[PDB]
Amino acid sequence: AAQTNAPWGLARISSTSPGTSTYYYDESAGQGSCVYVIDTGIEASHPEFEGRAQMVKTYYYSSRDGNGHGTHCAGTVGSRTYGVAKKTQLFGVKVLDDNGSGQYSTIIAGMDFVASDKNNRNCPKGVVASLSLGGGYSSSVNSAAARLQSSGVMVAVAAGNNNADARNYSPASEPSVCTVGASDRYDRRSSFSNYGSVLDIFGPGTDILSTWIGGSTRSISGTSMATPHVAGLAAYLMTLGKTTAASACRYIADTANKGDLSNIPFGTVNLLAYNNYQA
Ligand SMILES: [Ca+2]
Repeated sequence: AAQTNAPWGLARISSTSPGTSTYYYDESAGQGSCVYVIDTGIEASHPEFEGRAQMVKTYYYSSRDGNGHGTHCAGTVGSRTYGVAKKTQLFGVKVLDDNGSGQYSTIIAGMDFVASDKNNRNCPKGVVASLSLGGGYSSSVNSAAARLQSSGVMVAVAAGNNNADARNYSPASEPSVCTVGASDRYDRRSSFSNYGSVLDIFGPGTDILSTWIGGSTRSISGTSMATPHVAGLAAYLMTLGKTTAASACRYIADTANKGDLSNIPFGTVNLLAYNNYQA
């Protein structure tokens, strides 16, 4: 399948070269997979989700996304227009308040929630969790992300936006999960992206168009925006039978575009997520 005039980031993950605007993908489109978006919530009534999104948990007085961030991330995973895996099921877990903040104890609770909750959902092709959030190093936060991965969920996490070594941020620094940095439309590392030996992969993160609250759309930037590209890609590849939750991060790195990014510090991987789709 081909979607013309796609957002650049979707075009980039199905291309060997920058500078194109069509997204090419298998029509299966992540059907039968599930992606948890652990964030500020998801505006499930947004037409772009077509009834495929629902809120399953909140730790606040409401399950609604009063911020936008979670809706944007969810859109990049699985909206009709802006999403990687256009037929995936999206589940929202609201661990961040409407200011975008959350205590680590709540975040941990949300990750353990997903490890259990997947047993209540029909996801025959596999389960992914997308975590566009982080803060200073915490062994307890890393441990929770490791447990979620161990339970059979592909965990994708944002590297962080401090232009620093991700070793000092959590859950970015947990080795067993898939830590995602950000690139721009000219194949440069995004100027804010964290880096370091703990990164596994890069995805599009600068000027990413996706869904927003109030039934709207907007373009924003961050490792938060790269992460759902990789989460969506994992769901898409799992549906195709190419990989599993345990091995999807390694499979994505193995099949990535290699050596095409600039401003990659020495010791950081030069790997850009790629779907390897040949029509
Ligand atoms: Ca890793």
